[PDB]
Amino acid sequence: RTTRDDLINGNSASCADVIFIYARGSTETGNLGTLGPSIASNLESAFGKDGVWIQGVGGAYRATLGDNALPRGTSSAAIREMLGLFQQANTKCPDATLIAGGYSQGAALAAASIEDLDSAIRDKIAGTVLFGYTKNLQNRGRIPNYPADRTKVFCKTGDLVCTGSLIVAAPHLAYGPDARGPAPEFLIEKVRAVRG
Repeated sequence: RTTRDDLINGNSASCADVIFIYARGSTETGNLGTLGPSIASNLESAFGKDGVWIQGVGGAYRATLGDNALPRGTSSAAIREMLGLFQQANTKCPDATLIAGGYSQGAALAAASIEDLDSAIRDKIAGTVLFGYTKNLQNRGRIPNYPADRTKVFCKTGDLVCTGSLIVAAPHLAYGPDARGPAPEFLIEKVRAVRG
């Protein structure tokens, strides 16, 4: 369940209405890690199995710990990868509503990729949930070039990565309940507002 390739294995002849691209934290298994699956199970509950594609950022995204120390908090390979999946969503299913998310390094990944994204594709991302956002201070609680009103950052008090650190403290491991309730609920609200 920690590997999902709904978009990649998806085709333009049979598109989902919603596409969720998600980035995992450093060293997490699969393309979804610990938080991806709970988010994805809840979405499928809202829109139906056939109503939503779940797509982890795999491939060139190795989610290496040293990569947090790079300028934008992740590698360029990883950014090119995530951008490509956004692109692949846009072409494969141009009527799809997009949603996005990341944890730790993958929060850095999502934010870097969404900044870089063509404004036309970025406009289709209805919401983005970030957990233990490692560039939360550096980007002032926001994703550059993306609306605060489509962004939800979960950054617990005493999660040091939210205040410009790379030190992992216990509050950084406690996003479990957020990925099971608040996070997907925000995503679901945003999609339904956009789509009607």
